[PDB]
Amino acid sequence: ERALNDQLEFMRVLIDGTPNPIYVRDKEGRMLLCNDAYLDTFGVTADAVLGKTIPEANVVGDPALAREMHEFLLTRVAAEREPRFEDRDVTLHGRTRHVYQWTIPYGDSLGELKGIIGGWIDITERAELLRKLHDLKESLD
Repeated sequence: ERALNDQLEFMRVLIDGTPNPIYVRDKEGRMLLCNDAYLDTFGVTADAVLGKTIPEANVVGDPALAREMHEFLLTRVAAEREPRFEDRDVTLHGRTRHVYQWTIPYGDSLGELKGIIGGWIDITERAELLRKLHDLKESLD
């Protein structure tokens, strides 16, 4: 019984208590996990994401949520077995952010790939902090 609560406490931290967006997507593209940093970037809840996909091709009607998420995620490569890293600008809610994107594939042993762990870091958010602090101390000089 104690083993379950420790996992629950671990999930509480992983989902409600990690600052950078992180997600887990299976082989077929279904989203298994995403923390609040992921969800709050788009202002949605887990019920709108878990078990659902971010298709590579454009969906009829140009649905906004899938469109916005596609920009932050990385394309689905032909079963890649090595980490990936990219950085780009993404525009959302009238604000353009420089983001550092990453994905790590995983398997159930036996060499069998089952999904990818991924996420991104908002670089602009860090630069804004440094810029605001530098402008502050400078204004005091």
